[PDB]
Amino acid sequence: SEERKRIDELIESGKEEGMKIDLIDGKGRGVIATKQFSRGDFVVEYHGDLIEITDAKKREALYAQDPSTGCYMYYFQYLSKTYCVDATRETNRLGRLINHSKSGNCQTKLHDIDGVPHLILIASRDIAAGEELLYDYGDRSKASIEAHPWLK
Amino acid sequence: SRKSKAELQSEERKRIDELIESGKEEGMKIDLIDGKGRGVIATKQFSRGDFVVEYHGDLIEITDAKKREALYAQDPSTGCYMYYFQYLSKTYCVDATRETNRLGRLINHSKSGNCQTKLHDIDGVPHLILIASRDIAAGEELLYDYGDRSKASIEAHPWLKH
Ligand SMILES: *C1=C(N2CCN(C)CC2)C(=O)c2ccccc2C1=O
Ligand SMILES: *C1=C(N2CCN(C)CC2)C(=O)c2ccccc2C1=O
Repeated sequence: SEERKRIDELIESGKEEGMKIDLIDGKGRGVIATKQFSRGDFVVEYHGDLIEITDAKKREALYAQDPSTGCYMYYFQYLSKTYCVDATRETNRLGRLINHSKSGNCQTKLHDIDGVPHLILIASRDIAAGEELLYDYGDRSKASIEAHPWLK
Repeated sequence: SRKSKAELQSEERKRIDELIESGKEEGMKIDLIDGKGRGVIATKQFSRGDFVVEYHGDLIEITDAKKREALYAQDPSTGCYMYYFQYLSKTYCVDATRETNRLGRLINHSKSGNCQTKLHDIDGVPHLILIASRDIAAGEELLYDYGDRSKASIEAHPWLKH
């Protein structure tokens, strides 16, 4: 990833330069690059509510009663404990809308600031403008399964 | 009308049987919709009570459905297309997670929609169908209330009750 100071400043400001929401055949919503990114560049935060697993379960019980909701819980482990970034609410933050690929052009990185973990996407290779932004949801999937033993 | 309630039902049942057998889904298209992604749009008129489309997929029982959910959770490209429902003494599920062509799975939720789910029996096999709850004009998004579907999923998933 690029310089830590710069990443911290982007995370704090929430500036989401260089991408747009689009509608994509066979998928629905996705995110399209509107600028070039170099390998290692910060692309965007997977931004939502950072919560612990107890609160995530309760939230999943609410979301299950609300048919408009999509699946936006991103589970992960930080310093032994399980956390979740809950991006279920419709906002203007774009990371939550980035779709899955095994050969995507972004990768998840856990980037902590003063003891608070953030899930961010970094460019895994150079990205041309016009490409759909995509990352491997494998780790996300695994963590979901780990957090719901009834699935497993 | 000279047609009794029972005559209407028999007539409508024949119409629906033939559309299930054929699988024809005329009068609609897959679309991309701002703020939603995929959905289905009416491209002809439908009158209140008309068959619109089947919610087509693999009919399975609850134990099987929960086994499939564990597999779908491993493949991140899967959407949420399990439709649970009660039929007589049992819960079933129409699994449309691996349907391609058949559009019923793609119809979106609303509380103010223009379709209604009905259970249609063909020789003891339950089929989930969508019928028009009012007249629908070409250009309109097809929409039904997922309430019953949502309540049945919760009943099948005790983990999601709390
Ligand atoms: C996606 C889910 N959702 C949220 C609720 N809405 C109605 C459908 C989409 C889940 O409910 C859920 C629960 C447990 C594990 C995984 C998921 C999803 O992937
Ligand atoms: C939607 C789900 N899916 C299938 C798996 N993919 C990866 C995400 C979307 C669920 O997994 C699920 C499980 C239990 C209850 C409800 C749901 C969904 O709504």
